[PDB]
Amino acid sequence: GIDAVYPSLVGTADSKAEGIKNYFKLSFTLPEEQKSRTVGSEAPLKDVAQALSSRARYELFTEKETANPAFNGEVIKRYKELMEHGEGIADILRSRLAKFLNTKDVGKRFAQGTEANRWVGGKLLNIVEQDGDTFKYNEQLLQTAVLAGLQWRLTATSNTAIKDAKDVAAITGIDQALLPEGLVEQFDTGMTLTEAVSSLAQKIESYWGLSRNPNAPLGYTKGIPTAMAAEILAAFVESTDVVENIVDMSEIDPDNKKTIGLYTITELDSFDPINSFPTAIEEAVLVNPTEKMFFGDDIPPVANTQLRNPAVRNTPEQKAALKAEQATEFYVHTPMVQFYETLGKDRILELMGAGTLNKELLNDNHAKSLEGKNRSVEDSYNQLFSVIEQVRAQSEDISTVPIHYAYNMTRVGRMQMLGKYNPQSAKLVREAILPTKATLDLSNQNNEDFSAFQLGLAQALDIKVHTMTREVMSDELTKLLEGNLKPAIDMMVEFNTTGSLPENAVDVLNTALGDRKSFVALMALMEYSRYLVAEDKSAFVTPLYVEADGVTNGPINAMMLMTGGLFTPDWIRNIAKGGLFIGSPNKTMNEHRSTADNNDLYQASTNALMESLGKLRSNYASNMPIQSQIDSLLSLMDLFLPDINLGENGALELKRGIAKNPLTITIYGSGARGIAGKLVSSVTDAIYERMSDVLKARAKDPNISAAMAMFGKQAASEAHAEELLARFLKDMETLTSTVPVKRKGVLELQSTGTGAKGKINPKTYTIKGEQLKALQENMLHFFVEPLRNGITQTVGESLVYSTEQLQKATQIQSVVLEDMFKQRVQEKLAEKAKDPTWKKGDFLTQKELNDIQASLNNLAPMIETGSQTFYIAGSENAEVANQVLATNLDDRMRVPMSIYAPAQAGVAGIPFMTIGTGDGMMMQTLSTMKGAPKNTLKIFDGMNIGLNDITDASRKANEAVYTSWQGNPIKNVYESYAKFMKNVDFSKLSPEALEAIGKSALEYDQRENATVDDIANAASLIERNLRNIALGVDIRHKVLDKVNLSIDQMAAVGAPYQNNGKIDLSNMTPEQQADELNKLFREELEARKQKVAKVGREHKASGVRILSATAIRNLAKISNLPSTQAATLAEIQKSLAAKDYKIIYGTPTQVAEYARQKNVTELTSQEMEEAQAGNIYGWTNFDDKTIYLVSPSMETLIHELVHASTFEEVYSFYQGNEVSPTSKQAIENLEGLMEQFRSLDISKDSPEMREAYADAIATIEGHLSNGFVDPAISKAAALNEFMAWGLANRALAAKQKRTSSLVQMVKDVYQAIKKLIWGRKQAPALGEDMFSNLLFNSAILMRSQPTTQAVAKDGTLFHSKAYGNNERLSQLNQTFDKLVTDYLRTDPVTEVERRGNVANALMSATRLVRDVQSHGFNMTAQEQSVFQMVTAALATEAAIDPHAMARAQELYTHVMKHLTVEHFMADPDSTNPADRYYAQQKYDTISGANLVTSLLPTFLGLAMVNEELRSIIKEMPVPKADKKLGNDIDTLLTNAGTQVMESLNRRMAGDQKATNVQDSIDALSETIMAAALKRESFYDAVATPTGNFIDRANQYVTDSIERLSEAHLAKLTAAIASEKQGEIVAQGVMTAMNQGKVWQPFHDLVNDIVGRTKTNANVYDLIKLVKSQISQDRQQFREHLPTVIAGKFSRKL
Repeated sequence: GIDAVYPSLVGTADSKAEGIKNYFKLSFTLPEEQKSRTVGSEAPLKDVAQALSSRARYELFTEKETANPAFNGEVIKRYKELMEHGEGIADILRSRLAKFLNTKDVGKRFAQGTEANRWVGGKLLNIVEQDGDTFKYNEQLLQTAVLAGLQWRLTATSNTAIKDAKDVAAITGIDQALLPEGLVEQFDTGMTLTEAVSSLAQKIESYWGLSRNPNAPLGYTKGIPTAMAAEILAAFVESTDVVENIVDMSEIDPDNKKTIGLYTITELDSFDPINSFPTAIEEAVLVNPTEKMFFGDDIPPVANTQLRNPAVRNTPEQKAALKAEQATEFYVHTPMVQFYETLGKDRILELMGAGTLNKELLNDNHAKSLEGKNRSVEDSYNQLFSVIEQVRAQSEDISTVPIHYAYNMTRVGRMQMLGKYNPQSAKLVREAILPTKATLDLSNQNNEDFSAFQLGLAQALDIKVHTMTREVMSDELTKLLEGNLKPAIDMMVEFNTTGSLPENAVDVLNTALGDRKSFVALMALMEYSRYLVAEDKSAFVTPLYVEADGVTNGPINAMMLMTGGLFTPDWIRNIAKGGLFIGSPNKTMNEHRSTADNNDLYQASTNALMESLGKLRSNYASNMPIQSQIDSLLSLMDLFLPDINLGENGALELKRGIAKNPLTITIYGSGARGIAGKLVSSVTDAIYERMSDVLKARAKDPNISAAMAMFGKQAASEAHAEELLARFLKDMETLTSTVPVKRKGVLELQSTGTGAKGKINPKTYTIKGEQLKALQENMLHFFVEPLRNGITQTVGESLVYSTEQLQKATQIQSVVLEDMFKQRVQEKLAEKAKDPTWKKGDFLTQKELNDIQASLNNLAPMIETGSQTFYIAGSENAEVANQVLATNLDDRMRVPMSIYAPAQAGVAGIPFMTIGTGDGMMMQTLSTMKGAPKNTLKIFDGMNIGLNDITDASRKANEAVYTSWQGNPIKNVYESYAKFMKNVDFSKLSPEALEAIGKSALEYDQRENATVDDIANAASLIERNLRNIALGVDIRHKVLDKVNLSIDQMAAVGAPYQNNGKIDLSNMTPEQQADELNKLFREELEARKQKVAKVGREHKASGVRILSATAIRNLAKISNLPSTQAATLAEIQKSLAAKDYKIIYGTPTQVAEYARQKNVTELTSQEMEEAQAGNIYGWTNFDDKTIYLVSPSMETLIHELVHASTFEEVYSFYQGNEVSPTSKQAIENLEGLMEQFRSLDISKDSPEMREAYADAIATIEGHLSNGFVDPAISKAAALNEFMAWGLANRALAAKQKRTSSLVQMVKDVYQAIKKLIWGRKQAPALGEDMFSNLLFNSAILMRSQPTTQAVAKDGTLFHSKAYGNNERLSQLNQTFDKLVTDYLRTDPVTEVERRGNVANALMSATRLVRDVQSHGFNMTAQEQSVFQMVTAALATEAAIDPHAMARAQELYTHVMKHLTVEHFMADPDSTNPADRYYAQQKYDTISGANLVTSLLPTFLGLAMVNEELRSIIKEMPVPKADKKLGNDIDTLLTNAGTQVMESLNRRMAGDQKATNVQDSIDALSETIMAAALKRESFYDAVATPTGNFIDRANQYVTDSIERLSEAHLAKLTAAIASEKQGEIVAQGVMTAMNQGKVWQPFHDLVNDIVGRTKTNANVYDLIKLVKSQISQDRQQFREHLPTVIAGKFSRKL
């Protein structure tokens, strides 16, 4: 033991004594085995100096036969100098020891007997050796530590993996996803004080080779090395090896003030020989090294615990996936590493970054953000070539050395490589080290291997492969290769045969690639250039890959795991965007995006945002200053942030899987204030970047203006840029000098100082302080709140409910666990305080902490799912200890005490379950499934696949998605919450803890004066809610497994997976599929419930009975109601019988079956919670005047007659009709009460009354804040819901209640309805029963016309080969919507004659659009719609402002001087007279001869859409007057077009009613409506893969025949169309069919049709057979035959 080894330690070694004590030999034991080779060496420094003398000596020390060949002669010399450097710092520590022995007579006091070794900063004196008068370190304990410090210096940051997200939020107070760019990347440079010394203290303990004492105070087993590690950290920062930095984000944050210090270690020279082998000392002193690179057969072990979660043990299923990943082998790519080193590190930075950087040509705020951008690349560049240098030393061929990596399980159940820079995280290393390989036959360009080769190249160059067919993708790829990228490819071809690059290589690549610049784009060019120069193209070996990426993986996974209740048609359509197709076998994502829908979930959320903003803006028609504030915010965003779809799509940033999109951030529970800060930070970054362009433009020409140097590329003239500058300055001052505030449901503007003034000064421009705060306040109220409503509309309101309950349960559980852990360490400190041995400054033992942690097991802290384990509250906090661990000898650096204890989870509950169970289980299954794909790199939600296994590995990836979607996150969380309620005691919590749980369990009004019994009642109510959500999810997954599905979530190739369901759901509309799925949902509910327990005509096909008008007249007597109100029904009966009201009633099954047969949408109200109660309600169809009842009684039938009649008066009043004067006052009186209804205080009411009020408000406000529904319909619905609430709560409020404000409201509304029902005649006295407890329970159905913005925005992103797939037109159509379509009035359009002035311009412009296409300019359906819409926008503006087309006249006249007929002829010297005729036809239209005034707007519109005309125009010379701008004629024409529309945008955004332009806009909206519906008809008419009119028609008829009806010869015809002989196809097709015998199967079918041969088949069976043969011949002869002919050429013609 330690008594035997170095027994010359100072002090007494006894456990207890009265004299001085040495606690080192007590807190540390002696392991029996060997861990450090210097345990028995007095002088370890000379033990390694002799070890590193030569290769022969190095072999014997480590006890192995062979060493790493990289230990060559050069690195021996470099280690000798570094070893001497460690000796230089060894003597430095001696000097500080001598100073301590005499300064402040500490040694003299130590000589007296004072226990200074037990102090905060004296723990280092437990090891100091005795020399009598003087004292000194034990030499062995000192030398072994320096080697730990030296090895730490080289690999301090290399081994530091990616920091966890939870830790970053803890040290900042803001979620890492909402942090601005640059600061997040700054973590690689700086590490906090605790992190710097804890890492160094880990090495020191390991190098000593000792064992901790489990029964010793934590202030000695952990504080002794930490105190000495800080000493070694000193004299290292003294040599400037580490720098000191202070954070600024929290410093500049208007609210946060938590300053954080950072520590960054300086790098080393990239050419250092020591960089070729930096792990010589580590692998010599140690026995089993942990810092290693695995070559050949070296396989890493499997970790037994999670990452930074020692309490969680890896499950046996998890350990199988970790083993599989580390078995994959990697090889370097030789061509890339040779290309990288020729460019150099500096040229790489210029290409990838923003060019060369200098303080003169950069904004102050913009320049500092590039430091973190450039820091990552240089570190990654150095790391890659350090690894390669080690590989090259082991073999002559560097491309044949296998390399293995390490993996571990993170806190959310993902797999992450160990190391900061690796192929998983860094993208520079990704293209040099790959595990994929393939062999292809490229001798023919029509092969199938060439098609897969093209897919890899197209995806690398930023082409959306997962949205187009494989034929369309090849068309666009070839254009780039022979077009813009041609100069770059030619340069690359020269490099492959010369090894040299042009001087201006960086400039060439920037012009070629453009905005597609990425490290994978250079890979595509290298492989293509290698292909051209190869001679034998039949055995090409390439590492090119294609990644299978998920389509909105985040939101889609959450939508399938935390959704309950019945199915809805909205859910079916929205889930299709993720790749879940119902009733469509063998369907792929490419087919869906080409014929069904091209809008993803990210775009759908944005569309709903603009509808909510329009509704909010419309409510302030009487408050002009508020409206102008909204327009300023929108105008500023368009100038700098065209699209808000943020993400991890950068170029020089590491990949961590963090979600930074506004849609995903909101769902994960981020705060509203936090979101607004992130959006503001993006806008200001774009402003700062523009300030770095004016500085550069000034250098080239110091005479230009500020407007020219900023908005030059977007200006059509000199004066246009002046308008843009003035608009930008006006908007900026308004936002930063005014703030919106909320005053009882309305917004009021207030002044808070002054904003930015008139001075740019691009070098020193900054927005900060009070101006920054006013920016975020404007965005929070005007942008974030409308954004939340739009998200709830897409993902559904059922998922939002489940997220709130999950967050509340996880927050409450973590707060309790945090309080009891702190309450039990305070007891042990008090118990140990009386112990004489214990002394303040120590802490608990390791065993005591273990028992306290094990004492909370009855509260169920961990969640188990059967394959994964989660510990949300786990963290390495420091607030629990609230002490000081140790400090430096100069009392400068103080290290606090950190323990592994539970911590508050905040709002981390939601992202934990979505990622761990949705994506983690998906990607863990893929590794361990039967037949898993091999040789793939998987990052977090993608998987790189070699080109030889794409079609099969992409199908097993989709299969793993299906298995992942069978989990239940809510059920697993509930199982732990139920046990937590079983062993908790709320009366033993701290006063602050009870306050924290109150904020989650209770509302605002009931928060103050909260009783403990009130906290427990609400806390136990959440447990009931989770039980109902879990039950609903379980039934949903069981039902979905019984139908046929096709899953294409993770795919970019077109290989889906089938679930082999047996119930057919095809040939149905989305509303029909919901009815079928809801039937099975209720069937499963009935079976479980029974398990525990063990007058009118009738329809023929169902038990439903029908009651018509004039059939319930006698029912007045049957009810035997009082005679005073009996006469009322006699009047109600007459009214409803006048408009043909019929009543349908039956059992729930009978009434549901009737709807399916008659195609009726039902609105029955019942839930699983209501199923236990057992009450069903019907619905009313106001469109056709039909009432549907479920199991009616005498009371309910009477209640509905007086309810339907009442709603008719409400509908008529709000439709602009006239009503009785008595009814008009009653509705008006009710309307006024509703205004005060939503402003009451319910804090003094009964708990059961609060729930009723809460439900009413949520549904009422939804109708009022709805923008896509007709306001007349929405207004009536809101009032109808108000009456139902009052009648429902009359009984329970009239008794056992006080006279509260809400109670009086119930009594008033009841009387208000009484006057409305009875009219002007006398009503029954107050307090009398209405109709034996009258109630309103049936729902209403209402429909109306959709708005213009609804249909125009639907077809914006349509694209297809038969429809048109021009990308430039879609982007042009997007900017049109922002300027024109968004500002149209929300009311639905009408049809009036509209005689006026602008209406003449639109009629004239419509005729010219058609006339242009009939006189030489053919257009597709996509080009036609954009041509019509844009021209009508310029036509109405020119009819209001006569000088709008002044600039376009100058450009039109200049073009006419350099135009000739020969410009329109492909062959200038053709002989066919028809070729010249068509060219002359196009010339006349441009000259205006054919068109024969609104002629100018048509030309301006045509010059933007047509692609053939723009090619001719761009080659014309530029006038000398416009040479200053520096733009071609085509861009000058497109910039003039937006100027006209921008002027019109201001016209519609002002006071339309007073300007007398309201009628003119109503004419423009009609034209947009007409053109939107026309492109909705051409689309869906080509909705087939072939895009043919006939093919689509045949498919519709076939599916309509299978609905009513409720093989061999197909192979022979395939052989006829696949003949490759040449001598056989020359004999005709009659001979082949006669020789092919195919005439016999045809005879059998026709013989049945004619009747010669008898058969038992019906008509529908034979019709399905004849129509199946026709489609077979069309498929083979029109599609497959042309491919055979084209396959005989070795080229693409």
